[PDB]
Amino acid sequence: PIVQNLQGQMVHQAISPRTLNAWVKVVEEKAFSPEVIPMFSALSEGATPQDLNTMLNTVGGHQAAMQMLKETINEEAAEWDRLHPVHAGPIAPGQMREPRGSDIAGTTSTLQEQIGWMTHNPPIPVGEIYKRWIILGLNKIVRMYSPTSILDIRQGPKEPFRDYVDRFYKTLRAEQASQEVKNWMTETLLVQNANPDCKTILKALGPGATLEEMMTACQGV
Amino acid sequence: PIVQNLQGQMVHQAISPRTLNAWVKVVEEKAFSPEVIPMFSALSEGATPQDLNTMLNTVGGHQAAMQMLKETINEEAAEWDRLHPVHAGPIAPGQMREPRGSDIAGTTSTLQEQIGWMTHNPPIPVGEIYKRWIILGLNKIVRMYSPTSILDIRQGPKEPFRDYVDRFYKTLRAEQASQEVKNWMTETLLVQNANPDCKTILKALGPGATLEEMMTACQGV
Amino acid sequence: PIVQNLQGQMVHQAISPRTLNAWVKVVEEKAFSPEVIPMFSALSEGATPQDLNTMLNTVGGHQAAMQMLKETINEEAAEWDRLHPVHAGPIAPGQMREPRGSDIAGTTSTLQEQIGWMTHNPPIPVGEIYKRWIILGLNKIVRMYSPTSILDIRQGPKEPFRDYVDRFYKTLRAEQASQEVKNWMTETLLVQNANPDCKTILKALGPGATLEEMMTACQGV
Repeated sequence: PIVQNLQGQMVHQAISPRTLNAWVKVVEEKAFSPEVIPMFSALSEGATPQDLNTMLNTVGGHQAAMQMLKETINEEAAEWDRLHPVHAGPIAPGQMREPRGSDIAGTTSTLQEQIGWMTHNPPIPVGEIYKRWIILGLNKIVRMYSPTSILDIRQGPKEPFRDYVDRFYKTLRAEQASQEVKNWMTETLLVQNANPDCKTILKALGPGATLEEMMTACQGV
Repeated sequence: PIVQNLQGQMVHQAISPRTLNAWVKVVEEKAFSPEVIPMFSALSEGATPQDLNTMLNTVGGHQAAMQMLKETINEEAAEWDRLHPVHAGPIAPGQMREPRGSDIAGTTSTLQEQIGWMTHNPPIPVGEIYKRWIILGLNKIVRMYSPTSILDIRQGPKEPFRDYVDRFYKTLRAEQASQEVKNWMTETLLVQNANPDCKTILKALGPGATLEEMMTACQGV
Repeated sequence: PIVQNLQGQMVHQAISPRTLNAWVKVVEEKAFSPEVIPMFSALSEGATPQDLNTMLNTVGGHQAAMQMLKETINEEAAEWDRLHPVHAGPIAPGQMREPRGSDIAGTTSTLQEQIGWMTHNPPIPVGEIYKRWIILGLNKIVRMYSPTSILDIRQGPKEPFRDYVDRFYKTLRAEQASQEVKNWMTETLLVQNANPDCKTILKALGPGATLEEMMTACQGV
């Protein structure tokens, strides 16, 4: 990564083995779970493209997903090149070259080049552009690797509501829809797939009800 | 978090992976248990809102609770906005803007903004405001996720008193009532749900008795 | 390794025991698996030839492979000497000597000599030359130590496609062919060795189909 030194300049320092291993261990343990994305984001703080390929290349397993991601990274990169055309005429001696999708992916650029772009004034955030592609591609994966739809979430005849509400906001946690739609899902689908005995109870709370009151309301059921 | 550097200034430094993992592991192991709250509090020392969303977003599992908390955080935030109205006229060039509920929740503010408020003179403790909302919402959860009432705590016919007294101050540990009420519960309910053989014993100690003397008094029973 | 000090110079520092042990543990656990190569590459960041012989010499087990590698390192070294002849006349007092294959392999050079070449201006990347030989020799090993050909990958009569597609991009992950050939393998061999029931399904998707749609298409089968 590129970090600030004591002297007050930005210099490159290598990433740590127990950081590396922590990246490995996350993937081992939580596979495609959503917590992987904030986790990634923290461990990618101040990271280079080069370090990001290192992290992706060091994965073992889940090769269908790893290929889907690659292909997303190239699509997003192809899109970078499309949206940002190359600039007019020859490159100035006094200046350094604009990046392409493949420089952002780290492929066509060298480390010193990656440090030039980020440390220079204005700086360009080629990490953050790759980061969105990774996060976007992470959404693709998460959405695919979900095994059950939100409509299929229902309360058992003997299942406590509580255990059901947990299941609901876990699956709701894997839905990516607008907040307004997710509000609609909350007031609607939760009660609808609730069991008759609690359903009866919840109808008596009326509208305007909040989760602690619903959760304490269906406790004996 | 925002920490003090050697030079004698407050600067931001990132939180550590084995700190992150320790947060994860606590949640894995002790779920909704009360020890989670002091634990949280220690690991949240000098933490930003941004770091607090990171910690909440990196949870896996217990999604009913995670949703209840979210909704508590927004309620407490809505309440911040209600209680503290926006201020008179345009924002001064010489000054920085007052926070809203969503800046406290970290949502509408940037990191540099979160560092402005905390490092500036006077400083404003937006961490500690979110912290109370988290702790308050933690009480809501703890109280809900308790599975047994204090009145339901009783001593077996063959159960040592000792094992019963442990159960009592564990459940008493999940009651949040005034101290005076909890004193009333101590002298009253403990003896009342104690078994006849020990109950008999405890009646002979009279009033004024302390726990070592009760605990040594019902030992052979 | 040779690392940059705080003062702003490149100085040698020793490699760490839990780095050493992490190298050991990788080899213990993942043997000849491809993830070993990025892993190696990260842990070899800023490393000397001397440190690279240390890492190779500290292996236990897999001695047939260790000998194959040695012999690859010497072949690649023999090739270095062939391609780069020694230079004209005596060595200048003002200059330091050009390396041979054996200096790159660390054998004929001393540490201070390895630091002279790398720290000097222009610097020569004798690590990166040995690194390619190691990676090249790693490909030789990986390809040999593969136990099954890509043509032998087929879908069971009761095996979910999904479990088969995972097997395919794992074996495809051990093929080293041009991308165009690997594209040809993707569209061709995958469907061809797919079972009749899913094969039927996949024929109905037509061409132009992508992996999420194939993977959701053969789910009930």
